[PDB]
Formats: sequence, structure tokens, C-alpha cells
Amino acid sequence: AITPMQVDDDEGREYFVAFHGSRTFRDLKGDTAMLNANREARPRDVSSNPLLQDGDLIYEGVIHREVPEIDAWAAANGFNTAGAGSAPIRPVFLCGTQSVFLAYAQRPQAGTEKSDIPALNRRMTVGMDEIIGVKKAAFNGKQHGVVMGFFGAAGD
Amino acid sequence: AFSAANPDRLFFGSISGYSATWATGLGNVDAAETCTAARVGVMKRLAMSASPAITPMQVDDDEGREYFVAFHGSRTFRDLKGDTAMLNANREARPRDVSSNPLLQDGDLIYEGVIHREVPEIDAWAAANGFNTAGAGSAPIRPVFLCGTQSVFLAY
Repeated sequence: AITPMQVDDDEGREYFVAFHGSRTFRDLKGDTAMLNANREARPRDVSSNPLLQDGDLIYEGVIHREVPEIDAWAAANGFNTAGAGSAPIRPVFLCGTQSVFLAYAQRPQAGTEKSDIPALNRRMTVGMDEIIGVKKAAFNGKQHGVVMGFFGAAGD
Repeated sequence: AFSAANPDRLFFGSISGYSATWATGLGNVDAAETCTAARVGVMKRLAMSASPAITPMQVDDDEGREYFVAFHGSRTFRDLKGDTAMLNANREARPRDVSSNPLLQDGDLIYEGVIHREVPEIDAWAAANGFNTAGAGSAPIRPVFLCGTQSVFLAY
């Protein structure tokens, strides 16, 4: 079982977060149906409505967050082809809790150097250094907390 | 040469109508590809995934908000505020007030985080440069300028 982000035991509620890549995010908030859900069920307020002032949007218990840099990733790996009839597709990542682990060994630290001669200030070098490791949570050959989904994003 | 140098900043009738030559790219916009509120959201998406990034006018880091300003030329501005959908957005989500509603007392209008300002003198400019022809099948087209921050310099 995939652990949800927030549980309500009574009136049973399980919450998840989906990360879109802006070409499946415009098809999700711009469909002909399901668009009167956030103008007929939201309060009559201008500064909080994501219809007039766009943002993330919740529907059926899942929060839809936009990450624009998934188009930069997925175009380089060949998702602009390899669909049905060579159509562009994009991935959608529905993730729960503890899906990616992060192991910190050293926080990023800065430092400077006077290279050529410290008296005749002809050269200087600044730099920054880090020790880190990032890995998706995997146990017994299975994804621990991710559900991957592939949809056909035309990109018009 | 202005095309095939800005492929992520020029939006013709659709993204499937981009061309490296300018005269062919203006021949791919139909007379039925009018300015609805679902196609201006495509232009906001191109402004958030440009390879040198376009600075938005106002940023909210939490609940992520990025604001832009679009300048219409009154023939794409009446198609934007007069479409069959997206018109109950400013009568079902605005407060019941007469002197502030742009449905009864027209003005600029905000939708999905972009402000739509009308400039009536873009019709006088674009008619003199031949935009009343040179569409798909010699149809009239008009330009819409979605601009961010520091787009025109002024030297006094």
C-alpha cells in the first residue's frame, strides 16, 4: 500500500499530490467539463480563486501542482515521439509519502582564493562544494510511493 | 531570421502551425482560430518555459503566482470577453456589486493570472501593415502582445 499524505479516518479522506509538466496541466484545468467546479463551488472572492488567478487546484482529494521543468526533461528523453502513431506524450507523477530519499553529507559551502599572486591581485577564484545523494525509494523491485501515468499531450 | 531564432516566443494560430519562414507561419492561422480564453493560457505557458526566462510582473513564491499583462487591439478583445464559455467567470465569481463589475461596466479583466488591457490603436497600426489579409485563405489576423517586465527601453 502507498501511504497517503493526509488521512481522515472518519468520512474517509486520502490525499495525494500530482506533479504535472504544464502540457498536461493546461488540459486538466481547461477541459469543457470539470471547469465549473471551481466557479460554482468556490466562494465569490477574487483574490483566492484559481480560475481568475491561476495556481494549484484540488479536485476529488488530489492536489495538482505544476512543475514547468518536466517539459525540459521529457523532451530530451524522446517523449515528443513514441506514442500511438508517433504522437507526443508526457508523464504525470502521482506520489504519496516517502517516495524519494535525500541523504545529506555536507551542506553547500562557499570559498574564495587569490590565485596568481596575493600581492599583485591579478586573479581570483570563487567556488562552492556539496556532498549529496538523491534516489527514488525502491523496495523489492517496486516503486514505494509513486504512480506514473502517461497521457497524450498534443502541445498545440 | 526573426523566426527560427525565437521558436519559444512566437505563437501563431497553434503550436502545430509554427514555421521557420515568416510568410508561411502567418498562413497557418485560420479565421476560425479566434482568441478564446483557452488559447491565451497557451501564451502564458510559453512565457513560463522560455529558454532565457521572462521575468513576470509580480511573483508570489508560496501558492505560486506569476502575473503578466496582455495588450489587445479591440478585435481580439471582444472575442475574449464575449465567448460563450468563460463569461460566467465574472458574473458567478465576482461580488454582487454594480459599480465594480466589468460585465456591466467594461474595462480590463483578469483571468488565470494574466491582465487583459485594451489598446484601441493597434487596429490602426496593424491595418496599415497588411494584416487585413495574409492569413489562411486571406483572412484578417491581429497581433496580441503578452509582455512581462523590461520589454521596451526608453532613453530620455
